Amino acid sequence: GVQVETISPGDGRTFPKRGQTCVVHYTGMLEDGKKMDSSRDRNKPFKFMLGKQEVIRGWEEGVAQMSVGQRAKLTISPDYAYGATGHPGIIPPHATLVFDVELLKLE
Amino acid sequence: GVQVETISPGDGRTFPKRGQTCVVHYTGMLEDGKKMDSSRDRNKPFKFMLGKQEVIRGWEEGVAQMSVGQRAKLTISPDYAYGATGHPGIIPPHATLVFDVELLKLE
Repeated sequence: GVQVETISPGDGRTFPKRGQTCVVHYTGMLEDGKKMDSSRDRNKPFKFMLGKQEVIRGWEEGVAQMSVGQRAKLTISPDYAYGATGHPGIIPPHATLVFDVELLKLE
Repeated sequence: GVQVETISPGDGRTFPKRGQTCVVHYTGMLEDGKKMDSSRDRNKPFKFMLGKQEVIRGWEEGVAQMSVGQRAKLTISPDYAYGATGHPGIIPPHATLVFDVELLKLE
């Protein structure tokens, strides 16, 4: 699963519903906090629609639990990330990921 | 595309053919040499079917020019990897990758 740990509160009432487009600022890391990719380095918010499996399960499900303006740390288990085979070349097998995500807005 | 630079020679005759299974030991890293994943960390060779697009275009197209027993440094441009979009959370946009690949055998 995905363990969500709030860093900054959102509005607590505007949560992502299926079909909407999530505008976020993320930072994907390895279990120990090793930075891999951050949309903050490009100053461009990343968009993804709920129900389209555009991102990994824990990435999306962790966000569905957040309200607009919130920023939290999402600890994703391998089964919710890239599983037992991982993504050969970039992601090793059985990898737990830690994302720092901020739900900028919905659309 | 991909640039093949031989670190160690192969037999120079046994080249991969569509359908065969390529057995390799790799180490994928970014353009500056930062390591991401290595099958050697698990002492388990990696396998992929030639022509089945089971890996990024540069990964596969480099091994197709390698003979059994050869170990080479493959410099893969962004277009032959994850492109302008990359792979959000793992690899950033316009990323040149560098793989150290060893063609252990064909099967």
